[PDB]
Amino acid sequence: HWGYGKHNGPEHWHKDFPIAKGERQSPVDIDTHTAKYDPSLKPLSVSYDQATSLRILNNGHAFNVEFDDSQDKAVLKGGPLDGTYRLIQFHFHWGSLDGQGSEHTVDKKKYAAELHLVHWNTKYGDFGKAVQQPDGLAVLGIFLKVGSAKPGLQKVVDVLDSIKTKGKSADFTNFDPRGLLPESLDYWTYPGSLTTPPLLECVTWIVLKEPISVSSEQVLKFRKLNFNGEGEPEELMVDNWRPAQPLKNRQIKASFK
Ligand SMILES: CC(C)C(=O)Nc1nnc(S(N)(=O)=O)s1
Ligand SMILES: CC(C)C(=O)Nc1nnc(S(N)(=O)=O)s1
Ligand SMILES: [Zn+2]
Repeated sequence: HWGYGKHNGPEHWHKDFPIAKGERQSPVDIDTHTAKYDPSLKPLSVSYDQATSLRILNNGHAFNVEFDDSQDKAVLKGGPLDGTYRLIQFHFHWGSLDGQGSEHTVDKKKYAAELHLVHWNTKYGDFGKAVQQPDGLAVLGIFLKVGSAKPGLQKVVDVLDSIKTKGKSADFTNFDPRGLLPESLDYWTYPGSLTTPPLLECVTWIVLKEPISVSSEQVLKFRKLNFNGEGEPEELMVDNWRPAQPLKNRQIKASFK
């Protein structure tokens, strides 16, 4: 089964998921000088005030904070998007060391981690149908650098001890994802894919320019999670990131000059 190890990591995924070598794969390097400002791009509309978190799950690849997506409670609109995209979950990708961990890079720079807030286009009714469509998902990507603590992340950090191993979940209600955003909503956007199998080419990527700061202690706690299930040899959940993929016939657009 796919993972992030030497024998099942990103270089192997194409054997089970040939789209891994497709025309709109993610992540990519964001070459800031080549991205073009698009004055027709609208400000992002992030409406998370009514978000209803439910649960946090270690799925053996990352941890997912899941939301009630049975109504328009937490939605992403505007920016490059047509229509309304409902928040379903967020998760992170992170490194074994502070110098790596992000999936997208900025002028080849790797951040310590990257947050993905996953949303699906409500015109397709459910996430499973949305992933079959070229405009099915909008993923809001936010870089993490190590510095000051992010207070809004701490409730996530503190529950990780209860979901150490693959398949463990915990109740995770009343978490406000607004506490994970940076000040600015300036962004880059391009058409891409899920960065994990099945690697479907269904994502409008919206990557914020401003990283959030998290403390070394916060990211250290991410690195104490396990890829393995309970009672199996311990494999630290680190370096669960896919490297940058060829941009191919795509232009990255910037919302800002
Ligand atoms: C892309 C594929 C493997 C996939 O993940 N499909 C899902 N369909 N519903 C989901 S759920 N429980 O988050 O709402 S995931
Ligand atoms: C579980 C389901 C709802 C889901 O969200 N699946 C994703 N698989 N890769 C994603 S990513 N790293 O491109 O944001 S999200
Ligand atoms: Zn992700």
